[PDB]
Amino acid sequence: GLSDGEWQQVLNVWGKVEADIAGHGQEVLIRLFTGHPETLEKFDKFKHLKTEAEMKASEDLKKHGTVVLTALGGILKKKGHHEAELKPLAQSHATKHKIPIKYLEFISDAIIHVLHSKHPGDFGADAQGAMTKALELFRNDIAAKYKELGFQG
Ligand code: HEM
Repeated sequence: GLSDGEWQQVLNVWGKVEADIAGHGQEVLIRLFTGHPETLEKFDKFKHLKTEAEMKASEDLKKHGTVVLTALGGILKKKGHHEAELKPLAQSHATKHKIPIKYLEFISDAIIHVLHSKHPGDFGADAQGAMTKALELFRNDIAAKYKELGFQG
């Protein structure tokens, strides 16, 4: 669905995320977890964390922050030819972590909140359009693999 024009857009904005990955990673997860509290319970690793504060204090959260965004960057760099790297993830997210497609919706809303918050004024209408689009693409493909595996429908 995306044009090069757009992918350029997508990879420029990713350059902001890369300057401080554990930084963007931490806030993504915190925003996910606070706005959507039910999501925290899918992690036996973070479930203990009631407060936000307590969350921001967590190096383990930060370290996950970095894994999550290191994996997406990888997909994103691939400009849609990502069957190779998304196959593994759709699998583990479906059958083992048992993460509903709607929680991937949420973190996608989260990546966008976080970029405005942290980049107030240099993440324009075009880049937001492009960022939205590659995150939907990521999502539509997991969705295809969830259907297959017959997980939630
Ligand atoms: C932006 C999309 C996401 C990416 C790229 C991603 C990436 C990853 C990676 C690479 C791992 C470890 C490798 C594996 O176990 O497959 C993982 C583990 C996990 N994911 Fe995700 N994730 C994403 C979204 C989510 C969401 C939205 C949830 C649920 C609310 C979730 C739940 C989990 C859990 C519970 C683990 C296991 C961590 C542990 O126990 O060490 N993931 N994630």
